[PDB]
Amino acid sequence: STGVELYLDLLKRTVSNFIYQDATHVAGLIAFVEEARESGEDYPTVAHTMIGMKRLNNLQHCVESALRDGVPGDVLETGVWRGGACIFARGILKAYDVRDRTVWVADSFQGFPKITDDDHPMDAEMNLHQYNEAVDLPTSLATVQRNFSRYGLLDDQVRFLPGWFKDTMPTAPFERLAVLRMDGDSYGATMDVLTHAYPRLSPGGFAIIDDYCIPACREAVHEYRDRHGISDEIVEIDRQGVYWRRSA
Amino acid sequence: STGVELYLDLLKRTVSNFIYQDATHVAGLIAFVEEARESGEDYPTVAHTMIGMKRLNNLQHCVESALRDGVPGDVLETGVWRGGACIFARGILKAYDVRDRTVWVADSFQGFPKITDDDHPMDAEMNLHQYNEAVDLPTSLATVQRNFSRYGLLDDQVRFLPGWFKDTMPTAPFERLAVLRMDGDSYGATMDVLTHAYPRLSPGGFAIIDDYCIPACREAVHEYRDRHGISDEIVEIDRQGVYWRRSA
Ligand SMILES: Nc1ncnc2c1ncn2[C@@H]1O[C@H](CSCC[C@H](N)C(=O)O)[C@@H](O)[C@H]1O
Ligand SMILES: Nc1ncnc2c1ncn2[C@@H]1O[C@H](CSCC[C@H](N)C(=O)O)[C@@H](O)[C@H]1O
Ligand SMILES: [Mg+2]
Ligand SMILES: [Mg+2]
Repeated sequence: STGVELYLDLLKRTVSNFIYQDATHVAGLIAFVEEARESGEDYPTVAHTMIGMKRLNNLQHCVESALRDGVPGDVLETGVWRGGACIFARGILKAYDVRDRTVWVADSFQGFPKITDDDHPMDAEMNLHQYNEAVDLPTSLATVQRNFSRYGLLDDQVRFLPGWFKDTMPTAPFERLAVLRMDGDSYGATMDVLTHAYPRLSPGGFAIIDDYCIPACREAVHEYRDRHGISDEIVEIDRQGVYWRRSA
Repeated sequence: STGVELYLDLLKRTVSNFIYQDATHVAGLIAFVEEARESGEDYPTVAHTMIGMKRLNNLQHCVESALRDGVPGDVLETGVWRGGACIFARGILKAYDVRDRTVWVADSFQGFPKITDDDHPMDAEMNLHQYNEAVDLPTSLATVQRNFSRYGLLDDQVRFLPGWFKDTMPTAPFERLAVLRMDGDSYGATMDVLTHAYPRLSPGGFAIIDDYCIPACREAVHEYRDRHGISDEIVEIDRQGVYWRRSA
């Protein structure tokens, strides 16, 4: 109805490529299937995000909620792949003409880390690194930037954090977050980012776990929530993502 | 950038698929080339229009001009292929929340006509029918409708005119046009539509010839303009399209 609604709606359909409905890579529990892209259950060969429409909608709800309710801070995604969700997020801010917040785009830009003997047992058991070729996960900072540019959204309110989260997170140059989107799939990535980034999540802000259904990740989420006495309700989004809103 | 500007801009980039940059069919004067899609010089394997960005921009200018300047009537495209330009056109109306105008989508829905002995010599010399398989031109009404749906724009303000223009135009159910977009490539298609549709083009409205560079088409345009004493300035868009604005 409003121009904002149309843009954002179109942007969602575009980053997920509902428009042209590109094939999926063959991997894990897996030709374009509408119910699969709606819920983010597939591995797109061309689309700029894999999170699907329910998680895009969630992301929109979180950012919009924040802006409306005056929650201060930036938006950060840890694990961006081709950048779609961050593109969308920069889109949301452009739509409401916000020039005081930034979208932080954090990634190895090389896919999943090789497993070390440091790594948590579960992260070792699933070796997400092996699925990198199969799902075209290694995606360079340059490629990601190009994609932003294609939507007309690459600019000084998009900043990049190339590197592993353990290295890039503790000392990253943002002061406060309104939305923290975790999409690392592993215990390590999730723990790395909750540990070093969650403290900067403004009260009122939102924490999103993209793959709560993965046990390694779920473990980290609870270990972290236990440790800090966090009891904010965990709300499901689709078949794998959840989020909570931080109270004081 | 207001929400409207973003939406329309994104829509243009989307129907022309600047976002994902699909391959071109190999034909005529012909891998994605940016300068070619900008000007509508290639034959997209996936994109929803082949007219490129300059002609989309032209289309936008014509529709916006009309709305602003109170020019009454609908929009009609004769020759829509996969529907992109009509999709965009329906988009424009949605963006400004217009519910009193319709987008008319006219086509064989089977590609170019087989050549008969009726046909104009030039249309016979060309036999545009032969390029149908090569450029995936035959596109069913159903397929086109699906595409509209994918942008969330298939609704009761989009009406279809399946058939050859000879048959569909003279008796088509629209009373007045604000924009008439002719994209048939041939003398026949152009003449068919100028003859039977142009008289309903409101004064102030716009007539767009997509293929003025094709001699058969150019012939029809002049023959028609001379016959009716039309001297409205012919303005070039890119390497092949032109348009004029109708005065009284
Ligand atoms: N320890 C770590 N540090 C930094 N980046 C990591 C990491 N572990 C995984 N990643 C990255 O996280 C991403 C996982 S997929 C992320 C999908 C994305 N949110 C979307 O919208 O489609 C990959 O880009 C991968 O390179
Ligand atoms: N005499 C005629 N009557 C009806 N349709 C015709 C016709 N001659 C050609 N066509 C149709 O006109 C189209 C030419 S291609 C048009 C491209 C389209 N405007 C875009 O935006 O990409 C083809 O789809 C073909 O099916
Ligand atoms: Mg994930
Ligand atoms: Mg043409």
